[PDB]
Amino acid sequence: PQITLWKRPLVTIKIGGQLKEALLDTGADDTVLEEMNLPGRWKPKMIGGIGGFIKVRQYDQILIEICGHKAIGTVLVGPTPVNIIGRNLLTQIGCTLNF
Amino acid sequence: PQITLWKRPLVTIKIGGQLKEALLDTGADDTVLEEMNLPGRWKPKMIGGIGGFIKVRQYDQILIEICGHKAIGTVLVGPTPVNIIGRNLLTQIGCTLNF
Ligand SMILES: CCOP(=O)(COc1ccc(C[C@H](NC(=O)O[C@H]2CO[C@H]3OCC[C@H]32)[C@H](O)CN(CC(C)C)S(=O)(=O)c2ccc3ncsc3c2)cc1)OCC
Repeated sequence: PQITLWKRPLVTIKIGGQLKEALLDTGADDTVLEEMNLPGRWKPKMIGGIGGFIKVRQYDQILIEICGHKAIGTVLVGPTPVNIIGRNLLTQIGCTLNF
Repeated sequence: PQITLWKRPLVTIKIGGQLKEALLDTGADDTVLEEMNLPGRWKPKMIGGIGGFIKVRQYDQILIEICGHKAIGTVLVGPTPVNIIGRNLLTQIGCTLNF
């Protein structure tokens, strides 16, 4: 669909079998979700944002559905203020910006 | 234009008489720019993201040209790691997300 930006671009995602709300974020290289239990192995990682660096759990090759579009890729889990879908998954669902 | 997300969506902008590179960021409510000495009045503000908050100066009714499309609105100036064009200005150039 065509999503305008007068409101935050929030969508429903399905991950690890559960529904969550997340922000489509073209300024995020990577997808970062709030603390959650995810099955699978993970490794410690660091990511930086506007205010500094945080510690996250990096889960590779995770299935995630974004408005009924399937993606499989890296998901970082940590103390982000909001669930954000980054370019690593936006590219998989074919998202582009247009003006 | 159409902007794919394989790479960070960086574009040229014109602000306060100067040219800069900035990120088109649907996850940003507001527009945040690297330190610059813009004329006029401003108000202090704190904006938060991953890693915490930064202190910024809020300037009102600032004109920015984004790839030829003009916008007028609030601009926040502070020690951000990158120039970020947020939804408050993206809406004005009619930028949408499409997948
Ligand atoms: C030189 C680089 O240095 P650097 O690496 C960090 O650079 C950066 C810093 C910030 C951004 C933009 C943000 N991206 C992000 O955090 O993405 C992370 C996940 O994927 C990775 O890729 C890029 C970073 C990693 C988001 O799009 C927008 N944010 C909000 C969301 C909800 C969190 S916002 O900026 O916090 C923001 C903007 C306006 C606003 N108005 C009111 S609130 C408010 C909050 C891109 C790059 O670390 C230095 C220590």
